[PDB]
Amino acid sequence: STGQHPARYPGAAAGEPTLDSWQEPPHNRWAFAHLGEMVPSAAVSRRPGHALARLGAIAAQLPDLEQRLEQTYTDAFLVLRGTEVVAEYYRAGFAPDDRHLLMAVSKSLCGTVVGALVDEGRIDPAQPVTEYVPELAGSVYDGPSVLQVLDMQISIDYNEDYVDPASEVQTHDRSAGWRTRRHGDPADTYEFLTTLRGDGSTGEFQYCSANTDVLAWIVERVTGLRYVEALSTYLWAKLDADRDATITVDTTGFGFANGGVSCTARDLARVGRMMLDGGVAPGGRVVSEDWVRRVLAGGSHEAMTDKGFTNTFPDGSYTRQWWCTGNERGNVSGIGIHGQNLWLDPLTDSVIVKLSSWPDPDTEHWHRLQNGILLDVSRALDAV
Amino acid sequence: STGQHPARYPGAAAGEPTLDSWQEPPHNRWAFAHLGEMVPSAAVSRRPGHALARLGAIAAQLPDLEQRLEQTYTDAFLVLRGTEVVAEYYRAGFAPDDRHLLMAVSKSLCGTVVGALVDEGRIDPAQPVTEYVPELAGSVYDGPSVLQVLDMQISIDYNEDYVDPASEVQTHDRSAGWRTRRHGDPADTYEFLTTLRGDGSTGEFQYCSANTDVLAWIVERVTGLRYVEALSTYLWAKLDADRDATITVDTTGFGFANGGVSCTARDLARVGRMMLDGGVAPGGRVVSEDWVRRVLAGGSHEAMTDKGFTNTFPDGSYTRQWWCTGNERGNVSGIGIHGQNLWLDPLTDSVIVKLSSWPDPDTEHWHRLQNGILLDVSRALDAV
Ligand SMILES: NCCCCCC(=O)O
Ligand SMILES: NCCCCCC(=O)O
Ligand code: NA
Ligand code: NA
Repeated sequence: STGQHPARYPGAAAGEPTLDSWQEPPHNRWAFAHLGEMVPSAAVSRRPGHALARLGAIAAQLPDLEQRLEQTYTDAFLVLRGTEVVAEYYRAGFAPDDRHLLMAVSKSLCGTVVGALVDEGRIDPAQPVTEYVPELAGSVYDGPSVLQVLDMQISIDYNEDYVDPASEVQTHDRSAGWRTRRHGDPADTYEFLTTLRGDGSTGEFQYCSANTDVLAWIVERVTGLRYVEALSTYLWAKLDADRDATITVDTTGFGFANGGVSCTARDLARVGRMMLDGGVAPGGRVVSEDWVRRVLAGGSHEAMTDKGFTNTFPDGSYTRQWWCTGNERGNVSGIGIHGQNLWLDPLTDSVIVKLSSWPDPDTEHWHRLQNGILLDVSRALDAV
Repeated sequence: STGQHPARYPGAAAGEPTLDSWQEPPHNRWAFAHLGEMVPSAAVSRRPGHALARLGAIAAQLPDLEQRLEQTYTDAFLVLRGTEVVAEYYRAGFAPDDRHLLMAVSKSLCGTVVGALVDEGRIDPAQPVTEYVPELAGSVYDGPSVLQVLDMQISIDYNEDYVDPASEVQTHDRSAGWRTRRHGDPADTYEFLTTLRGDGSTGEFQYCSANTDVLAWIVERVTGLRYVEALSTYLWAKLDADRDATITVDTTGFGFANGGVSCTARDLARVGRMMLDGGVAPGGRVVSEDWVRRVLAGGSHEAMTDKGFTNTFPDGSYTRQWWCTGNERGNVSGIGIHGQNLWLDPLTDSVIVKLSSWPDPDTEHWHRLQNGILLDVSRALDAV
């Protein structure tokens, strides 16, 4: 029993519709207008072959930039300095307005939605997760605070080894529809989360994608809105974005908050712009000045024991779904496997978006190359 | 063995990627930019409750029109007289730019793509299906001509009883991903089509959705393009449409040509405009003047023995994926279950689009009400 969840549509029964009932009334009225949410679908282009490189000024400072982008399997790259796009790159086959999977950069967007609700006083990070999701009692989420979920400081028996077929990460994917279901798997993401356990210890950073989905669940319970709608209402609809974003959903219509969002590079940059603007977007304030300040300030350094991060960023940390480098530039970034970054460079009031498709999800090699590019581009923006 | 099929992406192996391999290289580069084709996904609106009724002039002639539209579960309704939108209606909850499933109206779009290839001489309707799809040898499609598929004049052991769980129509849905798979089901739509049989007779009309998917298969073999791309290249991209259309795809990426297309009402009207313009669209000629003339002329009346159609349209017929009323106005229409119509009224140079969600897929009751509305609106457009 996972309790009350936002109906797929007004008046919809729990879990309706399913792949086998969407053609039946009363579900069909909603389904006929949102079939992509039920069945895999392709776009039939309204528009009738080569990479687009417009690395503007930074090109002079970084002559081999395009080659470096190709070497890191770059699909879309965009640099926003202030309110101006000063550099752009799109691989052959990927249009400037095409959307790209954000993977874990999605987490930073979810944390933003949580921050908005904290500002409204609908969520108190000091409160235990169970204050909002009682059904998580008896699980590893029984005891920890919402802030500990936000900062990922909960010890959990969860193997985030993507390529490993036995890990909890694969089960998470199967429960959400990212992979084929196996007999006995949890029915949906909510159920999967309730199966998680840990030794009860907290305080130390442990990257776990389940944490973000718990945040999305909390968002749904406090607002009564499907996470998909909450993500739009509290964030996307206030960005004056060029295109809607998309998010994969499981069989109940629950969005894969931890990593299923897709959007254009230019629109993702609008999220960064909002962060550098103290939490304000064209459509209104998204989060408070305080929330943004706390994100830029970083999390507890002592909690950050991930050498995969500290080897490059010794004074790094993590807080509210954002990775904080703690470097001399105060860089903070949303990160997603296979090379996704929503990189903030407050010094130059710039945002760097890099959406890629490395063959591997996470290796020292790829991160070394990628971070080298992000840091070089950031420095190229400094006054000289 | 169903032979060669267009790769999901350049260089992709047969059937790749699958739900279990899209995160792996080299598939991920394509998948990260088209995840909706692999996993059900929802739109995250970039925009921040009541029906919109703008029945313009025809309102005076049809005072109870809005109520009649509500009674027929109308989601979107649009009347294009010449090049001008003279009447519009959208139910509460459905925006003017929202897309709606077309069901079998999709068939008329597929027939249009076939017509384009006939004009190019890449398809000869007189040729047997096996001339283009040899793998269909041994099936009910071994012997009939492409034109017989176009006109649906092939006797097939296929129960098109949607609500019936044992029918071939349900198996068709499961093979394409519209319903949950059962153990033993064909792997994809191509395989399903090869399992179809019949007594060998032809000449009499038999509405069968499998026919359209065979047409789409032929389209792929003659062009080398995924049907999804062919639908864009030969039709959608030439309409100067406001939005892309979408089409559900099966596990191989094959579009559900017989009924999985979704688009806005205004854009669907552009297809009708093209038909009334002799086959020409803003982006170029879609089909020949001759093809359009043949569609408007109708098919063999003797072949049309469907009382569900002839009771209302005694001189009606069917040809090239279009229903021809044979009425005094020469009305022709694309039709899809649950109330979808792309209705052509050549007399007034008008197109009527009605996208609905009747609780039932097909009953005399709903068709009586729906046709009454389409005919009344058509007559309201006559000069007086
Ligand atoms: N389990 C699917 C991948 C989720 C995203 C994880 C990440 O980007 O770190
Ligand atoms: N088997 C799914 C429905 C296909 C559309 C059929 C029709 O609209 O006539
Ligand atoms: Na806040
Ligand atoms: Na033609």
